[PDB]
Amino acid sequence: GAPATVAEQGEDITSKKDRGVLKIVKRVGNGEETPMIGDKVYVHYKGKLSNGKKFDSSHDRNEPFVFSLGKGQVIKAWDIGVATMKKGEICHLLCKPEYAYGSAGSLPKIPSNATLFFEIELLDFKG
Repeated sequence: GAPATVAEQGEDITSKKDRGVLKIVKRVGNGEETPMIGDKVYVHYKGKLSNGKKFDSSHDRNEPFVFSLGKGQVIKAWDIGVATMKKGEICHLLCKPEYAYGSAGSLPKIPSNATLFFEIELLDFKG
């Protein structure tokens, strides 16, 4: 639910504390278990524009999005967000354009200066 709640109540998980990435845990992850930079991460996810319209989802293909954590292969908010996640955890990220696609956007999906809302589930990670 509610991007306005992530805004009001979320945790600022940026080192800068500029509120560019804000998080709320929706399901508590298992172990106190998290990837490190370089680990292979498998996520399921949904991306909404702040008009609620969904621009991209791993549930459309039914295919986990896989990547190397911490290597800039994804937007900054994901390298950041996912590094704070435990295995099995679902969270909600409100992300400022600064940590997403800036004032360039990623057309045609994402217009310029867009605040993005993600639901990311960390399914698994490997070394």
